[PDB]
Amino acid sequence: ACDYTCGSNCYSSSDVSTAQAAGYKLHEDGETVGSNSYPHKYNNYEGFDFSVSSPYYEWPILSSGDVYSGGSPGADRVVFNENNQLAGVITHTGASGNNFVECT
Ligand code: VO4
Ligand SMILES: [Ca+2]
Repeated sequence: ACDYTCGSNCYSSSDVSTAQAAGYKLHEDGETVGSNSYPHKYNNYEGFDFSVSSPYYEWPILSSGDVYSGGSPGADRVVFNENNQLAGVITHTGASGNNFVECT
């Protein structure tokens, strides 16, 4: 079973934990990877009920389970805050333009 499912992608809590740890360390190092510079700030304009406070940052989580290192970031993302607290898992899948929907 999947702890989070984004579209057709299934993630376990260990997949989320692994991806967040890598995104958080680049954020502490003031480093980014990929053409779209991840991790980068996330603005909650869609109003997702996250129980952890802002600011928020997004980093790609890959269906392969590999940690993102550059190349195509896919559609899904882990969102974490300044305190390295997980806020949610969201995706561009099934959302228009560059809007997001939450993974379930
Ligand atoms: O870098 V994205 O916000 O377009 O997921
Ligand atoms: Ca996995």
